[PDB]
Amino acid sequence: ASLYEKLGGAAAVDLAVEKFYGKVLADERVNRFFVNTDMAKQKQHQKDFMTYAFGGTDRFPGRSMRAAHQDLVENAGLTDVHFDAIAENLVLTLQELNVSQDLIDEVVTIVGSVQHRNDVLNR
Ligand code: HEB
Repeated sequence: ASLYEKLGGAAAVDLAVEKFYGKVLADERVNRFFVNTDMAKQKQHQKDFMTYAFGGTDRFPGRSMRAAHQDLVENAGLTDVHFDAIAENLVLTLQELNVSQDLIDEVVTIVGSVQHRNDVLNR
């Protein structure tokens, strides 16, 4: 049930991620947050993020997730419209790989979790 088991190829991950990353770069809006973090650790984010999309609940007992994201709401004025932004980009990513909509619809559900979202706003 590992990521590799889903794609069945390592490189597939390099490109899959590279595609998203390249897109996240164009959006200088969300980049405002990646100002403190370096470009090195940044990529790692798009990796663990693009993973949780496929329901990679391997290990995510929150707790730290909140605090980690909390440091943001402290300095950066994070909001909801922000989550919908990065979330959309992902949708356009799967559209480039020529993937049916029905399949892309389920993906939205996974990330459409109310909890994960509530964690961002920290409440
Ligand atoms: C929603 C799918 C989502 C998840 C699951 C997620 C997960 C992480 C994890 C595991 C880290 C690493 C924490 C650590 O290693 O200590 C992480 C770091 C950061 N994240 Fe996110 N994140 C999710 C969603 C978002 C959204 C939306 C963000 C805002 C654009 C966002 C930001 C960040 C940032 C800035 C970091 C780096 C924190 C740091 O330690 O420097 N994440 N995220």
